[PDB]
Amino acid sequence: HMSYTWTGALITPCAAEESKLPINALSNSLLRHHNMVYATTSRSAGLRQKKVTFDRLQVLDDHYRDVLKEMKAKASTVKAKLLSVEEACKLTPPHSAKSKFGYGAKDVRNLSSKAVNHIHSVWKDLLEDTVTPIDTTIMAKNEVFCVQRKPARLIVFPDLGVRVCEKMALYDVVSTLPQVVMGSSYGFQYSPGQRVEFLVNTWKSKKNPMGFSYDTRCFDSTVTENDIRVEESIYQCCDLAPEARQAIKSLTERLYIGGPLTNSKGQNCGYRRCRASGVLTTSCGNTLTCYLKASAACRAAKLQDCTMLVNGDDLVVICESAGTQEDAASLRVFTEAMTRYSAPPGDPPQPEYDLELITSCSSNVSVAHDASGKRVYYLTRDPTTPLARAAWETARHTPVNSWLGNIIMYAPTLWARMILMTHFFSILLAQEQLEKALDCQIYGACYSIEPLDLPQIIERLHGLSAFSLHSYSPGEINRVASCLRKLGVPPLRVWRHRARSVRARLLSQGGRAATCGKYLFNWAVKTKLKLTPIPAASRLDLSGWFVAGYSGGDIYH
Ligand SMILES: CC(C)(C)[C@H]1C(O)=C(C2=NS(=O)(=O)c3ccccc32)C(=O)N1Cc1ccc(F)c(C#N)c1
Repeated sequence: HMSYTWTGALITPCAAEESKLPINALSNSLLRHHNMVYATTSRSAGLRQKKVTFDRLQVLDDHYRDVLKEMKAKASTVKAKLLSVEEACKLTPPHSAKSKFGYGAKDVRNLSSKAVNHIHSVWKDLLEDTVTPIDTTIMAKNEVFCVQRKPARLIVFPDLGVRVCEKMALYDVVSTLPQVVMGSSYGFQYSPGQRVEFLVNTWKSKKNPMGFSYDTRCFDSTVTENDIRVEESIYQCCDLAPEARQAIKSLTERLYIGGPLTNSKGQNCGYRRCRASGVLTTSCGNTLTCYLKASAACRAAKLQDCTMLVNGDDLVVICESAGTQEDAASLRVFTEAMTRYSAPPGDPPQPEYDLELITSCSSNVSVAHDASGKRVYYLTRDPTTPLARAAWETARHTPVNSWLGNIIMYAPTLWARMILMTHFFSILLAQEQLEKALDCQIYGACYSIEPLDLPQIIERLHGLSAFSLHSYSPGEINRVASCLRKLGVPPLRVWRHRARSVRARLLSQGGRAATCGKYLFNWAVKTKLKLTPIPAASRLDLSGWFVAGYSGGDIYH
């Protein structure tokens, strides 16, 4: 029961990889300490392999089977359809890794018959054969961080023809089943506004609130063949076409349970018997499996009135406190149960009696005040990683714009409004690229977004209070400040000053550009405008957003 076995062949890059922050004319206006920012490369893949390779033991008790029976009972109420070749093709990102069989993501989106002819044959092969392990490519992720140095994460994904077949069999299931099985506990149904509402409401619905986040060590690595067969048995409870049942059975045996790892050069690196990071079912399976283990571990622990919020491997529990030592006892039991279930912790959990101190989906609840003085709650984070990545994206064009995703999801935050919006609107102005659509990743799915729709997207995700927030908390204001001192970012009076400029230049241009200046930078002037609902905002089609997670699922909406 080893997560992985290795041949000794190295995980190879396909293009050269920069580990050091690229510098341009713009870099120093955002960040001075360039030595603090790095990107992970293949060079560290060996250390990741070490970290993720271990023996899993799993001990499964009545709590585990009682929760699973309940989950399957809900799964039975789900009906899911097959997607046609065309539908699945249209879900393929333009930028998506090309097929080994001589065709690419754009050929797939075009419905070019060489692509579609292959896909039909991969599909046919899935129905006929249910035993033959499907090839995966193993690559090192290039992601940017601040030093404190992390090894590259491993992405494992099958060929583009298989990925389109996964969509035909399972897109509708992984879109619809998780909300039916987990109800309000399924995190990816929530906009950031909806998520802060659920957390705060959940917290207040307790007499004596206690909550903790649960950090599983390398959760993909802790997922067993058992866990992956249990997931397929949940999928199989749905009312499915028999062609769909056959495909899900085949993809489970041949791809999801495990299979061989090939590097960029086409050499054999070893064998996987855990979760693939890069398949359609990674989000949904992690979320189901985390919810099953954690739900059963709650019952073991005798946590009273448990509310859970689960996003893939990211887990928050809020429950009734039974005093501090009782709570501390509960959490150790909780941890023993998760360990037996093969989800041992990274940091051991800590009970918390202040909601603002709980981190879940890399975010904490904080509080500011809107126009009318009224307290509004919002999600924020330490902005160290988002700014490190903004620095890197200032000097290199990346196909996913972390800064755009971070503006959309953290729009109400001091740091997103003062730094990210100021910095990136100045760049789009100087290049006159306000009207040029950018790809960004929300809950793993890729979206093409026009920056000039940002005010409308922000009203819909967060409400109009996102444009009027002030009197951020002492503790939020400190963490922003300490991060700027760390990264050598200019102070927030410099950003206010810059934003007055950007605001002025955006109003200059009228149309949506003016709206952007009105709404995004109202905070920068003291003689404030009165901000009121945007007309084009309820025209925006935000169905597809906050339905489901698709991390590593190759999904474009
Ligand atoms: C755009 C980014 C900033 C990356 C966003 C996101 O898409 C994921 C996420 N994407 S994922 O599908 O890869 C995944 C898996 C597990 C946990 C989170 C995520 C994430 O954690 N994010 C930070 C986040 C999440 C929920 C929130 F309400 C708020 C706020 N306010 C902020």
